[PDB]
Amino acid sequence: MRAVILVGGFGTRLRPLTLTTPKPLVPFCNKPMIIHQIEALKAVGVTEVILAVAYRPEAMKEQMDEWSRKLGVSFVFSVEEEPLGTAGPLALARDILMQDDKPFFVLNSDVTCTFPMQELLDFHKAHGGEGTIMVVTQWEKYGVVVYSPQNYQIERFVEKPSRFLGDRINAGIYIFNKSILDRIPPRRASIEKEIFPAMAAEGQLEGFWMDVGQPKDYILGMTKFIPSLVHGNREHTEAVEHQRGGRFTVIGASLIDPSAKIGDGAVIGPYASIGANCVIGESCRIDNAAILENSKVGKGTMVSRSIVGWNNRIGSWCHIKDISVLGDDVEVKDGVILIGTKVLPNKDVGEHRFEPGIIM
Amino acid sequence: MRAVILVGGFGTRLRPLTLTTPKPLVPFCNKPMIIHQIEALKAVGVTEVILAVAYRPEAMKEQMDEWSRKLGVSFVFSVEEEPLGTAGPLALARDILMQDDKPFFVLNSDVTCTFPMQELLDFHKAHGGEGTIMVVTQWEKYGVVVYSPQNYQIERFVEKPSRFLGDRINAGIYIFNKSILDRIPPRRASIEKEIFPAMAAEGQLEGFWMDVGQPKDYILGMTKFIPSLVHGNREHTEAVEHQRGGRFTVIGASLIDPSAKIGDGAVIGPYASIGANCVIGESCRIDNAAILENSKVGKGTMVSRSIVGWNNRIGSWCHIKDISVLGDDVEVKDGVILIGTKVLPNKDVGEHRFEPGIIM
Ligand SMILES: Nc1nc2c(ncn2[C@@H]2O[C@H](COP(=O)(O)OP(=O)(O)O[C@H]3O[C@H](CO)[C@@H](O)[C@H](O)[C@@H]3O)[C@@H](O)[C@H]2O)c(=O)[nH]1
Ligand SMILES: Nc1nc2c(ncn2[C@@H]2O[C@H](COP(=O)(O)OP(=O)(O)O[C@H]3O[C@H](CO)[C@@H](O)[C@H](O)[C@@H]3O)[C@@H](O)[C@H]2O)c(=O)[nH]1
Ligand SMILES: [Mg+2]
Ligand SMILES: [Mg+2]
Repeated sequence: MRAVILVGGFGTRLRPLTLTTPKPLVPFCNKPMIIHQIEALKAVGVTEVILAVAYRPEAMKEQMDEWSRKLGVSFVFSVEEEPLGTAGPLALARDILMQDDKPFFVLNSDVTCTFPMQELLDFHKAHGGEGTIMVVTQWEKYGVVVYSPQNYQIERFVEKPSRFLGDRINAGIYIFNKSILDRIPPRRASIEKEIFPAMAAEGQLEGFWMDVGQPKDYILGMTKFIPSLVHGNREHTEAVEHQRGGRFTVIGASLIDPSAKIGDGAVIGPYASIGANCVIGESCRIDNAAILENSKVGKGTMVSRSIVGWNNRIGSWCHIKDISVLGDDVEVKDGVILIGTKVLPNKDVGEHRFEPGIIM
Repeated sequence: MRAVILVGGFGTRLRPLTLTTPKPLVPFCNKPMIIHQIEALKAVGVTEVILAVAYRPEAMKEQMDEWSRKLGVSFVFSVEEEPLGTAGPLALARDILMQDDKPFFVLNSDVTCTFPMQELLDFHKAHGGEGTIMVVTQWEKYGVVVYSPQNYQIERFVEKPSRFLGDRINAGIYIFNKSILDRIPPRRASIEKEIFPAMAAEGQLEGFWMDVGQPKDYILGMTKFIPSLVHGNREHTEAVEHQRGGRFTVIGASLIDPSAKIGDGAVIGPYASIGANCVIGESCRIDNAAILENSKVGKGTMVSRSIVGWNNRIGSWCHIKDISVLGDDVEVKDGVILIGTKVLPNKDVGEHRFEPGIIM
């Protein structure tokens, strides 16, 4: 009946875009990352969502703007504990307890997946069935390796192993009972306080899954996510939007906000997202690139596999390719080629950069 | 009544384009380099032009194609003497003498200028007044430094001085009397056999001038030459051609052959030349670039300050910038960025190149 969406975190990996807005609130395709999870939780039977915000408590205004659909008015913060925020639910053990006794969800704010949230009870094992499903299944460099046999047990939990194999990792979605919040409230920073060795069956995905918290991970997660959204979002059959401005062609599926304007002959490539009020030039090429909001693009740029931040002003014949994240209010002069260079907010780029790097 | 246009030479400096056609026959703006000089000679009083062709005697067919206007049928070659071809006029001393006794012009085939060819006799000093006029006035690295006082005498003649100052250099256009061809015919290779120390008067440019024999020199000479052509060729007032295909905008003056096709929204930049039968994409940018013939360009490329050879097929969203000469029948894949890379004929480019170099 309640969920704990961990939103407090510096967002160091997605740095060029998180210098302006918290990582939960940077849009993924056309909505903020937390909004997808909040919509899934609205689909399942919960009403109140509590947020543990630490990095930037000024997300309250944006949440109130998005507060119309769901009652997510709850907001708690005293002092920076941890981006992982194990004490997050523990610091708010009183609110979860006295209102209701039902199990409470715990989710990361930078995770995208099918979001099952099944109405099936799954009362023999809470987190084992959900989160990382048992047949997740990717590189072991990031995320915790989970060793689970066919009988849904867990005995090992290593956050960042050096080389331990175990391609299965947690999806980042957890469901806990009221005993967990009362089990280990250490009152300080800790990492998820998983004491799974002690027990099995109590207390503690088939679909795409991606930890959308890094630029390349952002692009790959968008690539995996856009095809799965064709069933429900706006249902001219090549993509979600094919006629918004003039006459443009689309290759593959793409998400284009009806408020955007597209020039004559632009080629919106596979798995691309165009934000609200965005303007796209005559003969652009948006190949697996995300344009956030209010950005303007000249005639003939090819922004490919990169991210264009809010209120940008891209030049006329630029190349923004590889993994190059542009910050807020970044203006790029005509003919500038950016390849894997991250630009901090409020900068003007007039020089070419053929190697990965950072622009202050 | 006769002229000797030196056309025999390997064209090593303009190599990527001269591997297919001799340097005289590579088009400058819309016509071969020799054709401008032949037209100027036709403007002045002369009928027969003799060519000393060494590198490729296959230029005969193209000359016969251009033979309609002028009687340039003469062609002489026995064995490779020199690209400078001092023995050129000397090896054909019999034809110039017996036919006529009038002074004969001598020109380089890679020189562009105002081409005065004044009908004034200027018989007090033949080459002093013409060629390098005395007030040429450029770098001393290339060309011979000519030291001329206000009385029009030549004393020193050093082909490639190390550091001798003397910004004045010869224009490359010479006029000689019948004594020169009978003075020193050594029957072998030599360098212009200039014996100016012996004589001062009659023994033998106020305008733009450029030795168009190098890629960067080609671009700069085209830049200096197109504005001077606005008076004569085709006299919508921004450039020579402004409406040939769809609706495109032009910045500055440019030469576009009526046989070409231009897309909707292309921006033909300052001092650009488009060849016959060439096709330009929807939103290209032709900035100080020359398209030779039959080349096709996709939607949104920016070919800037570079040369695109015959029968090319440029990709859709390329960037051919800096001084990057493309050879005959070179195909470039979409999104390829070429910066100062010369491509030999009959090659396919699919990889980026951010540094000057050669593509085999
Ligand atoms: N940096 C950041 N982290 C946040 C934020 N909001 C919440 N977090 C939480 O910070 C935690 C760790 O930061 P991440 O970079 O997001 O996770 P990670 O360290 O790459 O790995 C963690 O997430 C995996 C999910 O893919 C999980 O394996 C597990 O949470 C792991 O500790 C996550 O649990 C996430 O909920 C934010 O705005 N910024
Ligand atoms: N390489 C080449 N040279 C040719 C060709 N046809 C004629 N030539 C003659 O080859 C001579 C020297 O080669 P260039 O590269 O054209 O001249 P340069 O060595 O840069 O300098 C010469 O030209 C200057 C005019 O700018 C003059 O200073 C003088 O001719 C000097 O030797 C020039 O006189 C030119 O007429 C050709 O197809 N290729
Ligand atoms: Mg994460
Ligand atoms: Mg020359």
